[PDB]
Amino acid sequence: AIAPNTRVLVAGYGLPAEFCVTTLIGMGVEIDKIAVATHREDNRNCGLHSMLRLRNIQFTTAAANSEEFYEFGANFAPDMIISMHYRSLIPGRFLKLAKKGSVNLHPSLLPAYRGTNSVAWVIINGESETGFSYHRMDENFDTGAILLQERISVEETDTAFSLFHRQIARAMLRLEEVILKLDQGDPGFAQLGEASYYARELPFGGVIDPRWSEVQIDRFIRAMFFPPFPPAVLKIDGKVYYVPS
Amino acid sequence: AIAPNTRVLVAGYGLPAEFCVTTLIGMGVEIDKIAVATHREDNRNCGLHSMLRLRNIQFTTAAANSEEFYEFGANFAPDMIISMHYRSLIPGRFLKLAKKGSVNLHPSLLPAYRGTNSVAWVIINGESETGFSYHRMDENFDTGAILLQERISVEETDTAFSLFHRQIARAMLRLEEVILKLDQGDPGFAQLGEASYYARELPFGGVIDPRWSEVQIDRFIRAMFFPPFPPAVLYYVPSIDIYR
Ligand SMILES: Nc1nc2c(ncn2[C@@H]2O[C@H](CO)[C@@H](O)[C@H]2O)c(=O)[nH]1
Ligand SMILES: C[C@@H]1CNc2nc(N)[nH]c(=O)c2N1
Ligand SMILES: C[C@@H]1CNc2nc(N)[nH]c(=O)c2N1
Ligand SMILES: [Cl-]
Repeated sequence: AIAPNTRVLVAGYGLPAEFCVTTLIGMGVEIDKIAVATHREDNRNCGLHSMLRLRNIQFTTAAANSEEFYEFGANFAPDMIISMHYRSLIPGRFLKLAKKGSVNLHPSLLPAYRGTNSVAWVIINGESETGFSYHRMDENFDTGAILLQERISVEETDTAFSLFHRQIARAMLRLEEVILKLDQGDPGFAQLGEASYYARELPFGGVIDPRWSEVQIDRFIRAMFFPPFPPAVLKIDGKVYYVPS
Repeated sequence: AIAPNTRVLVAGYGLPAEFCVTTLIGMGVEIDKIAVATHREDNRNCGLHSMLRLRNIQFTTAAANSEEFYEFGANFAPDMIISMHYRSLIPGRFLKLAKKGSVNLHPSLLPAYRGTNSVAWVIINGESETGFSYHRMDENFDTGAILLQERISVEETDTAFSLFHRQIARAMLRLEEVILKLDQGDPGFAQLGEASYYARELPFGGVIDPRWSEVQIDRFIRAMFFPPFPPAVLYYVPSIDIYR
């Protein structure tokens, strides 16, 4: 069991954050010992936002770099911070508020696929294996010590869509164990191997390079499939076509 | 892996439904092979509705006993139906649409704690263990064949609140397995054991009887604890700590 009176601050967004809050409640963390930092109510965040209002869990939507956010953290005085698809870089001083530190879920086997769009890139690059990494947060993205990783096979029929959702689902299986590792002061291990990096931008601006091989085009089309967003674009005779995927 | 082109209708509500759709998408079920029947958008169902809108997943909020609900299922032609906290009785003729049948998640070890508010009665009644049952649905609530059960210990500090949430979390962790049972035509097993049934309201209109033992009082307090609902009353008593 988690230490009694453990104070947990969840920074997050959407279903993973809703699930994390559910998990914490299920672990017996009291409502007054849960706080959430999230973003302004969205499509993807209606679930979380309504849950927080309904249960009277304190929350902020202040920007991560704002004073209000820092005060929210400070007044709460978390023991631990759990980032569950929180979009923004969390300032180091906010992290320092939690003397048991923090954990964040990243959908790659770090230090591979640092950056964003990790699911799309894994597919673009023809990986047959990827995974997720619950890792302590340091002041930069994607760099902190690994608390838990798990491998996820990439199938030749996976899309960014299917892999993204499997990533979430599979990662949720491990969440309770991760919270316990935090609870118990598991230092985790410094990330190992060579880091790869991918830019915030949509891969190749969503545009198929005609010089790619068919295998690379197939991968890219899959990597680009993510309803409701536009699919991969093919330009022909100066004109845009969305692929059927 | 789930059979290609399997068509899945999720009848559900709130996070368990959202998690189910997420699980399906991860399993490679395409959006046009998912349909959702749910209830209106509300404070416990907006996450699901937002997902359905964002991903353009076809859905209905028609009442379970309505022609519109039936026509939604018939049009979609599910292979399987997954009920994830769907409140209402799904009519037999709707279940009949899915050749691979259905499963529903019920937060007890069926046939114990049929009915509603199972988590609160589990605590009131002093159970030391409970669990969840993924069971095929027949025409009645809570009576169909068991596909999967998992036991959950009920701790001395558990409240209706914590147990309700742990039920969901733990049950979600078995969902993928259950969907694959459905896919594979696992017949499950006929329910066996001591049936019980509890409905709706906890007794005593939330009122602590000082004749009860401290063990009874503590259980009642914990069973009544479920933000944002009022707690047990003696004046409002949200913990035994406060009670003493
Ligand atoms: N995880 C991760 N996210 C990033 C990185 N760079 C940018 N982002 C995300 O995309 C936004 C940049 O506009 C940030 O707020 C992050 O949400 C990175 O290196 N790692
Ligand atoms: C994805 C998350 C969100 N924000 C983070 N903030 C810091 N500081 N460090 C991080 O690693 C992360 N990753
Ligand atoms: C809880 C769920 C919701 N609806 C059901 N409908 C039928 N027919 N059979 C059922 O068992 C159930 N249980
Ligand atoms: Cl039970």
